[PDB]
Amino acid sequence: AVLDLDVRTCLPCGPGGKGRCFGPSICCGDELGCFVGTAEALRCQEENYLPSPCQSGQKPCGSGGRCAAAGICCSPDGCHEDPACDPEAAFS
Amino acid sequence: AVLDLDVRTCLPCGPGGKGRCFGPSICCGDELGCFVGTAEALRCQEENYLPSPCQSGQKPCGSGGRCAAAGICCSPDGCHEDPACDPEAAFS
Repeated sequence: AVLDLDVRTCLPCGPGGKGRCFGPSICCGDELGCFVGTAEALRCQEENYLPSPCQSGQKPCGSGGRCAAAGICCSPDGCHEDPACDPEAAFS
Repeated sequence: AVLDLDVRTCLPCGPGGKGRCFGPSICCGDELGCFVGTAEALRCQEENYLPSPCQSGQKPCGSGGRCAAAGICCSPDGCHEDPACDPEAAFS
């Protein structure tokens, strides 16, 4: 719960729908990271009907990318490595 | 075989090792696209022992990223959407 908005509807993607959809070909979960354009994010096509993200790691690093998943600074265009979420990006 | 280098050893990753390893947390295959930092690219850690890529899509678009997989312009840092490989990036 709580996303600096109102209601986090964390679009379920990946194997069993555990990941979250961030963009057209970009889906990143907590411990599933980001599948940048894959069969798992194919279901993200319905993210066009949802103009509200799900919280999201407030790690805007790189050329404008926030930490969307462990060790990956993704933005509304691509994905980028980021030392902030690199260490067992999760705490071990 | 085409190897504008010498020998394509296409590091097998993803489900059954069909994808290829491009970087530490970035693995993109032909029809598997790119898992930017995932359990599937975790095996890419051994890509440090291999300083030779595998061919790779010669489509350096974006801020220096080549087409590593359908509709994804990835570079030696991150991944980016690219209209060049967007259309059934493959030919249908």
